Amino acid sequence: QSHADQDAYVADVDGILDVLRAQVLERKPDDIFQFISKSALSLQKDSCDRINCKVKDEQKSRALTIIVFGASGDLAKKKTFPALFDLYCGGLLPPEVNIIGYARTKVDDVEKWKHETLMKYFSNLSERGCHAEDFLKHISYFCGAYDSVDDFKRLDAVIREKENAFKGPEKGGNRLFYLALPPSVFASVCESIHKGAMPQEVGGWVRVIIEKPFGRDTKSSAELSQALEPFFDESQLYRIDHYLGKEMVQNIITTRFANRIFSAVWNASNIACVQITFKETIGTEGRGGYFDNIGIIRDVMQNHLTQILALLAMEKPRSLDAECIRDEKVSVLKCIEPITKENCVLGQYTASADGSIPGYLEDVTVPEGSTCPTFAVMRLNINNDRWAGVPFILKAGKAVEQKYVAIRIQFRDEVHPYGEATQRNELVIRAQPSEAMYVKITTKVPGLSGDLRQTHQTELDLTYHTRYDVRLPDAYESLINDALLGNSTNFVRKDELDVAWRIFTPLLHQIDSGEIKPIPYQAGTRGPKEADEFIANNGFKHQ
Amino acid sequence: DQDAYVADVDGILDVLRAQVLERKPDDIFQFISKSALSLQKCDRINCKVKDEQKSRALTIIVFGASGDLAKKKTFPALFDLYCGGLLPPEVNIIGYARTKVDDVEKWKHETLMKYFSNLSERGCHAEDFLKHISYFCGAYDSVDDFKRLDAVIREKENAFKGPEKGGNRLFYLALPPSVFASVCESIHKGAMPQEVGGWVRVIIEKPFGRDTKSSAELSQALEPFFDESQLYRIDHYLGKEMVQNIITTRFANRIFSAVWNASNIACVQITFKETIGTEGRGGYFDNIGIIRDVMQNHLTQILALLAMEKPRSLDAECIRDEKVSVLKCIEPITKENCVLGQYTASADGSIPGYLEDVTVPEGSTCPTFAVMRLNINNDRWAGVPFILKAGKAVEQKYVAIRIQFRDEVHPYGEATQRNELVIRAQPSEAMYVKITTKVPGLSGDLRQTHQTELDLTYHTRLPDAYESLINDALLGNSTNFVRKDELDVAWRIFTPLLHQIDSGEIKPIPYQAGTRGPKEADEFIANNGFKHQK
Ligand SMILES: NC(=O)C1=CN([C@@H]2O[C@H](COP(=O)(O)OP(=O)(O)OC[C@H]3O[C@@H](n4cnc5c(N)ncnc54)[C@H](OP(=O)(O)O)[C@@H]3O)[C@@H](O)[C@H]2O)C=CC1
Ligand SMILES: NC(=O)C1=CN([C@@H]2O[C@H](COP(=O)(O)OP(=O)(O)OC[C@H]3O[C@@H](n4cnc5c(N)ncnc54)[C@H](OP(=O)(O)O)[C@@H]3O)[C@@H](O)[C@H]2O)C=CC1
Repeated sequence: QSHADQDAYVADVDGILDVLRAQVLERKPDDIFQFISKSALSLQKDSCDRINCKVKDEQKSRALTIIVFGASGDLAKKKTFPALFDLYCGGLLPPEVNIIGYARTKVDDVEKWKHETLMKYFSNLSERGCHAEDFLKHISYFCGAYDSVDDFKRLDAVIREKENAFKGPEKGGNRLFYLALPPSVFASVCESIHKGAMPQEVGGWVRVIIEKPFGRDTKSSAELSQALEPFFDESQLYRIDHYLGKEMVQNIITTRFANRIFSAVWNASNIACVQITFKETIGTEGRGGYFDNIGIIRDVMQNHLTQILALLAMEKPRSLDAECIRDEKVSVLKCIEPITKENCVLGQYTASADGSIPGYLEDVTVPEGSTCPTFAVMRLNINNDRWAGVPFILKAGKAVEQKYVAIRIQFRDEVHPYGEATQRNELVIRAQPSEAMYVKITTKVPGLSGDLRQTHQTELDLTYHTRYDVRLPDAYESLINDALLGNSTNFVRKDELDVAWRIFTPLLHQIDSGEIKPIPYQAGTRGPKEADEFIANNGFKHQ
Repeated sequence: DQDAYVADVDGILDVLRAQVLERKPDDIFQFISKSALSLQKCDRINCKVKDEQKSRALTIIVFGASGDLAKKKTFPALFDLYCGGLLPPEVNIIGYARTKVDDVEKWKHETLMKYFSNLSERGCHAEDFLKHISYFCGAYDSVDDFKRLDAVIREKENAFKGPEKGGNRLFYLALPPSVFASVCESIHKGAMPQEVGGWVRVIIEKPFGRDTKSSAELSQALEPFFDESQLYRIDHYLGKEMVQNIITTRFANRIFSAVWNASNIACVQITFKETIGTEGRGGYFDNIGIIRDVMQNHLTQILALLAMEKPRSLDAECIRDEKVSVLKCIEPITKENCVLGQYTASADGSIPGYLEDVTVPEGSTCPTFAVMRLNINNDRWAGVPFILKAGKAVEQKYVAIRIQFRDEVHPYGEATQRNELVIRAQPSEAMYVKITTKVPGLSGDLRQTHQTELDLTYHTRLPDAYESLINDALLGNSTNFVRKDELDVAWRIFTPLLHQIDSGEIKPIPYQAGTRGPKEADEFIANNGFKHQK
């Protein structure tokens, strides 16, 4: 009747206006009026319904609740809720999923917060704003304290009522808690969950996503792990690295272990050198003061590059189960001696030669005289049968010459019989600026003018090319999906974390003691010349 | 014009369909694109030869020039080299045969030019090329005729416009091997190169005997006249592209070098298939059989190059040394390791059966098909089955090497399978690996995999293999030619089996033309280490 049609009309109007507002607040048009008109007309011309529910029957047989602590904050609004929106649109959340933002910040108008704050960071609202309103019906806000027994009793009563209204076979409910909070709050809120908001005894798992930093050295990290272990075990904690995507991990694991050709050469008999590189053209972008207490090694090397190394270098796991892979990550990291300062070259970037990038020290939030490294190259030695003597080079840098993340394996040259008509084979696994995996090999030159000794180097693509170029879901979103699926492969385990800090902490101590000081390099160059000399001195050979 | 436009279109799309359906890429769209750009693809001759190739006179003497091979293949191959600028500009070509030719210019124009490839391009060059051709009517066994031939060659060598004296002489025996010893003795006594300078090389045609004893007698008959730097025993089918794929892809690369062994390889198959039968010419195939025709010679050379140890250098004779060394490790083939076939009429009668040929003796048991297992008993290959397969009148024209690597059962189990390396020569050149890869997308956990083909080279269905070998002889590169010692070892691998066959101990199983062959051959292959993909 009139009631149904008029609520539908206001709902459609509000849905359009919410998309317009979100496009205006993101695009920051100087002329709001002009912008709202072009957008409205383009939305008209664009039929958006795409949500094929693709979860397995395990996922939709029990209630699911996702609780985002710190929901008021920068990561929650800009990354976590939009990643949940993407999973929602990809059909990867249960149709009855309940999402609760939990934070201390008072919110007098929860719908406004959902439509004006959260929705602003939902990507691709031109073709998906239709789904945005549906998604937001799954989101509620609990204003509460992280350290209140009573608030967590009240939250539990809210969760239980939704769980008990579930229409599905099993009882209880699964609970995913996301700590979008400073680490200084983790121990208190984990205590609160454990006291007051664990899953109903009648059924359901609990998982807790822990955000970085996980300490800043062996002692501080172990203290945080020790603070959380009376509340959650290692099947429950998920220590997340946003940068480690499913695609690169599967390139590393499957291409080697599924195949005789690559399994057989993944060892010191065949490999001369391994480099893992994380390069950015951006600097610290006005947040230099926050970076100054972290440095490039804690920022991306002790965590992100070291996990890549463990997956690259691990022995064959007993099975493809996640904890069998994490077992081998731990085993291989224990074969690594702590990095010494003679095996490290540090840099600190100065203004780019064209003036477009100011120097690190020119940031007014950076303490005068700071020796914080924005660049590091270092050698790690893996002392076991498979890798003894193989240099493993980790390199990371801000404000260098290109944005680029890759693994580069150089194989030992076949000197005979081709001599100067061949060179080291290479295997490259790239994540940025785009995914690629390929080998560089020596092949014949076609045609009669080419005798046997005339060759060239070619790049053999190792990747499967599908019929259609299908959407790339980002690394972060695949990891939240992994946590929902109960797959801990790409998350750092408690023992794994401790071994990794013990590889890096002596070096970090020496840096903080002043024992090694960064070399200036202009923003936009490769970094210090001493770093490329170091790489050349540690087994790498130019093409 | 429009019905022809439609004709052109439909033709392009026919080729693309055949191309796409042979490669079967999952990315149909981009394969179609690049193969279309590829299909998009006269003129005077630029010389491509080295300065040393044109430093001396060159005479090419084709014995048996009256014959089927000479007119249909040898002279047209020389024509193709001439048009490609691979023959030195002043080359002289002399046909020598017993047949009286009262009128040489007409023999060249009505007989020889008929079989030249009329690529419409080359056509402008035929009368030019014919000016390089003369004819000597003589006996193969006459010393005096070869002295007379020598005087004619000298007159042509002395016309050379170049400082170097003398002349290089390439003699081509397009004759039955029963005449080879006669010709070689006559050259030795009558027409060796001038003493002031020049080499002599002699291309010898197959069959190189028919067993160890007869082959050794032929080699013994020729060795008083020419040594192994002068004799070129040619195999028309062994193209330079396949050989370079075999040698360079392995030995220049750590990745392939390290897995080219029994620790990593489960099975090796070398296969030569044709859809044609013996084509009414079965009478002279009948005393040869498929094993002598293409397996003891062509497939075994491929095998030697695949299986050899690393040569001391890439020099021709270091490679031939290693071909000899690995052939010496091969056990003589047993009758239990050989399945024979003989083709009957196709199911639709389109192809008549082998015995329906009137030139085939009734009740012939000649094999048109054989699959066999060879054992290479050395450190690199012990335990690795090497399967050779050749067949007439089977289901497709196809020539390839297929290497299957040992499966990695752990940890992927049923989500992986054997890797493969394929090196294909027919119907077109290709070289690719098959490995297990991840499947892109969030839908695919670690166990969701795909068997992915990775093309190193892939060409669609340019001097051919034969011309490239004639060029190799002119360049003095013996790599792809079977050496005297190599030849003897190859016959010793095959001769016990061939003798058993000639005494009836195994007999061919019939298979209809157009089928794969006898079902027992595929049973044998499956029983000897080969596994089906997917
Ligand atoms: N792009 C990013 O921002 C990245 C962040 N991380 C990590 O994710 C987590 C969240 O990061 P981010 O959102 O930027 O951090 P914020 O500084 O924005 O804190 C997030 C929320 O937590 C609450 N908060 C802040 N300080 C305290 C405190 N002492 N006690 C209790 N609550 C506090 C606040 O919510 P309220 O006051 O309403 O309770 C705040 O809005 C951090 O651990 C961060 O290191 C790592 C990956 C990327
Ligand atoms: N497509 C083909 O024909 C293939 C054949 N071969 C081999 O090439 C060589 C030539 O092949 P093909 O042309 O078919 O053979 P032919 O039997 O047709 O011999 C070619 C010429 O040699 C002469 N000839 C034949 N028999 C004798 C004989 N007893 N004594 C002296 N001369 C003889 C004849 O010329 P004349 O009487 O004028 O002296 C004949 O025209 C053979 O060794 C063959 O095995 C291998 C590759 C392919």
